[PDB]
Amino acid sequence: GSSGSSGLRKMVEEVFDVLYSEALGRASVVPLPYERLLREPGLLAVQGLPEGLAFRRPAEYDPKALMAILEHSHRIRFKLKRPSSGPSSG
Repeated sequence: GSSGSSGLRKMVEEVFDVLYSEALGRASVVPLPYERLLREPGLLAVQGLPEGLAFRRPAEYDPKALMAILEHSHRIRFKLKRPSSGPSSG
């Protein structure tokens, strides 16, 4: 089918998901239930975020933010309550 088509938020919409799934060590890319993760920060803490921002939906974020997220993404790193996070490769 289809899924997104060039979008600042749509670009990060997957990032957070990927990163999350990466830390989760899953096979498929799962979504990021902010409404939840937000409630409990201890459950999953977001690190390596784009300075001058706050962990929140990719939409809620600002315009330049998303751009700073996709740019700072290289830093963006998820942290699960459980130790030993699945590294990308490096």
